[PDB]
Amino acid sequence: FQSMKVSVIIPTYNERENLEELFSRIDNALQGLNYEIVVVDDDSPDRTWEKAQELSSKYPVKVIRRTKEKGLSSAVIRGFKEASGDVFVVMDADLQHPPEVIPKLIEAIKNGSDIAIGSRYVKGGKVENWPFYRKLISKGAIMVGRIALPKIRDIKDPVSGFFALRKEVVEGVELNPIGFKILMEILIKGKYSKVVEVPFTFGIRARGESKLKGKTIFEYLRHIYRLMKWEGEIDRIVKFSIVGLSGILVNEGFLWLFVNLGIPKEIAVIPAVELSILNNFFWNDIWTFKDIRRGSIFSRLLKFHIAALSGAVVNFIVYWILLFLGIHYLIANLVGIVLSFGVRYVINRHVTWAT
Ligand SMILES: Nc1nc2c(ncn2[C@@H]2O[C@H](COP(=O)(O)OP(=O)(O)O)[C@@H](O)[C@H]2O)c(=O)[nH]1
Ligand SMILES: CCCCCCCCCCCC[N+](C)(C)[O-]
Ligand SMILES: CCCCCCCCCCCC[N+](C)(C)[O-]
Ligand SMILES: CCCCCCCCCCCC[N+](C)(C)[O-]
Ligand SMILES: CCCCCCCCCCCC[N+](C)(C)[O-]
Ligand SMILES: CCCCCCCCCCCC[N+](C)(C)[O-]
Ligand SMILES: CCCCCCCCCCCC[N+](C)(C)[O-]
Ligand SMILES: CCCCCCCCCCCC[N+](C)(C)[O-]
Ligand SMILES: [Cl-]
Ligand SMILES: [Mg+2]
Repeated sequence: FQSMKVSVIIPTYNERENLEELFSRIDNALQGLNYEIVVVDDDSPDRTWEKAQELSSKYPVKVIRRTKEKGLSSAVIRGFKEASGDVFVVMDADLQHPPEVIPKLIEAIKNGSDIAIGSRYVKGGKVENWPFYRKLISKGAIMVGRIALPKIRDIKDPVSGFFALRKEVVEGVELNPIGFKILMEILIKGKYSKVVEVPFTFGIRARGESKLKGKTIFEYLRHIYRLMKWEGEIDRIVKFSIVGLSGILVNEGFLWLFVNLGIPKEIAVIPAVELSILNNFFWNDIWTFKDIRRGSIFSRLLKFHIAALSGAVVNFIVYWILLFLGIHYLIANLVGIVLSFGVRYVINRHVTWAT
């Protein structure tokens, strides 16, 4: 069936010795199929391009050398432009991504998926000779993305450099050239209705230096922020804060009104805070999250109370921990309120108004 064309897009910087092994294993994996290899090199101080062309004698290789541009994601964007296939396959050149699982990726695509992700973290997925710490940092960084970007909440390895997609997913789509995690750009901005993750083993690099470890983490966080903006999450967070501010005023307002009407201070606090919660739910339901209301309004009201209570607990615990660590009580209090707001937003975004 793969009379349809497959383009294997490979970004390279100083990837030399690996090419011979790479192309060999790729060809054997994709034996007899209509495929091309598209190498995108940013004028390596390295011979290859050169080695690439030479294997063009034996392998269907298209070589793109760019002198004006640098960057991993930028190269992949270039690959999409230069590729002529119906299905794109993106992978590294160092054999950490095994060419032998490419058939499973394209098979998923033929079976009806728009994107097939080579994933280290779904059932079956593994990583080879990783220290436990590095594995934590990885899944920890991934967790941040899944929570901050609800669209990829259920993706286990959204930062993978190894994936396949129908050309339709990214044609007509403007992808941001900055960064490394091109898949995350695609998951957010691409056109698709079905993604699957396919387990594989992230193997040992065989030969050559590493060019990205570690130069990725704070870029990754700025990438997340750009995507939060794009998704309207930043907008929701600002509106949520504004509502939250109004709630503080409403709380103090009723507290004053109640005690001056002959109601004891430590009795008046209860209706005052509950009214502030009701106030906060109301504006968030008709403004902040108006477009993603589901089910009964009472069910949302109850979930909102859970988030509000969770916020108060986080605020309490954070404050005292910081006080025990020797932090000034005003800073401690500030951080408590900020983390409370953060937790309340996350719980309301993922539970009260879940998507
Ligand atoms: N074209 C291009 N390729 C890059 C760039 N940075 C990294 N790569 C390629 O991306 C692939 C994976 O990079 P690698 O160093 O193995 O990342 P690591 O697995 O985290 O160590 C390799 O084939 C590199 O050649 C870049 O700036 N431009
Ligand atoms: C879960 C939140 C992700 C952390 C965001 C890290 C990037 C912050 C730097 C981007 C600059 C933001 N700003 C407001 C100055 O434009
Ligand atoms: C807390 C200071 C920040 C200023 C924001 C004050 C609330 C702005 C509400 C604008 C919404 C009005 N409108 C018509 C768009 O619904
Ligand atoms: C469809 C209308 C959307 C609601 C308009 C904006 C509601 C903001 C109400 C809270 C702001 C109160 N305060 C004190 C900050 O001005
Ligand atoms: C059964 C005891 C309940 C203790 C929990 C107290 C909840 C405090 C909620 C504070 C939120 C008020 N405000 C103005 C920030 O919305
Ligand atoms: C919705 C509750 C608000 C009702 C009226 C609130 C009156 C505002 C407080 C007036 C001044 C209070 N204080 C302590 C500064 O004197
Ligand atoms: C931010 C937490 C500090 C709030 C101070 C007042 C707390 C008094 C108990 C509030 C109980 C809230 N509610 C609605 C569950 O009753
Ligand atoms: C991991 C949860 C941390 C619990 C924080 C414990 C707070 C202890 C505060 C003690 C000071 C208050 N007081 C009035 C009893 O002195
Ligand atoms: Cl709230
Ligand atoms: Mg590598």
